[PDB]
Amino acid sequence: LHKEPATLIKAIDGDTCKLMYKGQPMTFRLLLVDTPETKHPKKGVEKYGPEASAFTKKMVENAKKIEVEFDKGQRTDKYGRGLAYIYADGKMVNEALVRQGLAKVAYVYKPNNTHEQHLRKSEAQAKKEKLNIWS
Ligand SMILES: Cc1cn([C@H]2C[C@H](OP(=O)(O)O)[C@@H](COP(=O)(O)O)O2)c(=O)[nH]c1=O
Ligand SMILES: [Ca+2]
Repeated sequence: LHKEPATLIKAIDGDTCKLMYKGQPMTFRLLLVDTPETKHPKKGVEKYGPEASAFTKKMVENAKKIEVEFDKGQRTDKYGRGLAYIYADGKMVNEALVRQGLAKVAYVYKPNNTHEQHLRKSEAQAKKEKLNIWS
């Protein structure tokens, strides 16, 4: 895996954002995780959804540097969203959210799962501490 620079364009929710990547604006969806819905009517505003959005927004807007790290499989999902691990000043947003109990490890599709065990150990810790989603 290799990290590449990106420039924040707009934070959308806990797990989706818009970034300028390789010269063009693209919406990215965080790999291996799922923050609660705050948009789609079929799910409604789920608990911790607004919390997850806020955590992400703060984290990416206050960063000096943002980097995207694609995994080894497909780089986009069916909606044309970039699939990656996003780092804010060297800290992985995907893991950060899981650690706070603001996201669950989900959508584990091989071979896009390099950081699965890392994120899982952080989720176990959040559960163990009964944080947010786990309370
Ligand atoms: C994170 C991720 C999401 N997705 C898909 C699965 C879901 O499709 P469906 O929309 O058919 O359920 C949707 C979940 O994203 P959201 O959490 O943004 O909804 O995006 C992938 O294709 N691969 C992934 O790695
Ligand atoms: Ca989501």
